[PDB]
Amino acid sequence: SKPQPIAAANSLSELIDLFNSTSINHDVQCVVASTFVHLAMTKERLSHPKFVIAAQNAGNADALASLKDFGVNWIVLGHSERRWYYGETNEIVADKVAAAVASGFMVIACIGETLQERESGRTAVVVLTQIAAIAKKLKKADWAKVVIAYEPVWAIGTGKVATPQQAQEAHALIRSWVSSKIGADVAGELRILYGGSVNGKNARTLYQQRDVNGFLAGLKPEFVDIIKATQ
Ligand SMILES: O=C(O)CCS(=O)(=O)O
Repeated sequence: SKPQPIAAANSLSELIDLFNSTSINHDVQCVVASTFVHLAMTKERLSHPKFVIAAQNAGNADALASLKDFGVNWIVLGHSERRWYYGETNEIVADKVAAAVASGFMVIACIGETLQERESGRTAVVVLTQIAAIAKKLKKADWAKVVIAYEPVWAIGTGKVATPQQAQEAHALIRSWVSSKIGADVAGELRILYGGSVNGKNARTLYQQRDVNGFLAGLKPEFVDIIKATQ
């Protein structure tokens, strides 16, 4: 059976109110990730015990230490625009992941191919090269602290979701590599989340696929339906 699912979100006061009042009637880890400036309020306000707060993109020893001290134990790293806009390479992302794990963080590590990479049939090579870089900086025990988020760059914010077949093919390819390079025990416990134009309507169908363990989506009222779709 699948490991514990995750639903992560990547008028905020009304939004925190809505989440706080939501009964979630199954086992799922919910995560709200936000920029430094909003962390303090999110932690002050978000009290639902099935939710944790996550930082994003911290890459400095002292910054990570400060976050942990403040009670932040999760972090999202390597998200799409980090790579295609800011210029974080596969190795920079991998180093940030290694540092975070070393500082005691649960890490949602993001990987995914661009439109051209997809169209030219290079999804597998790109995505696997990205995760291999991450794996290079980790030891086996570290994977207990890692969560993989697969997001086709062409599906992020474009309104174009991957089909269930596309998502499943990508997740299975990732899990098979983890199984063979890291170990089948690690593969079986690893959460691989899908992200990119997930909504209330399409999430539950995606979750039905063998290798989908949850979602990364925007912080919006419909995230509640995304949480419900994780079963
Ligand atoms: O933040 C992401 O990872 C996904 C945002 S969206 O594609 O659902 O609009």
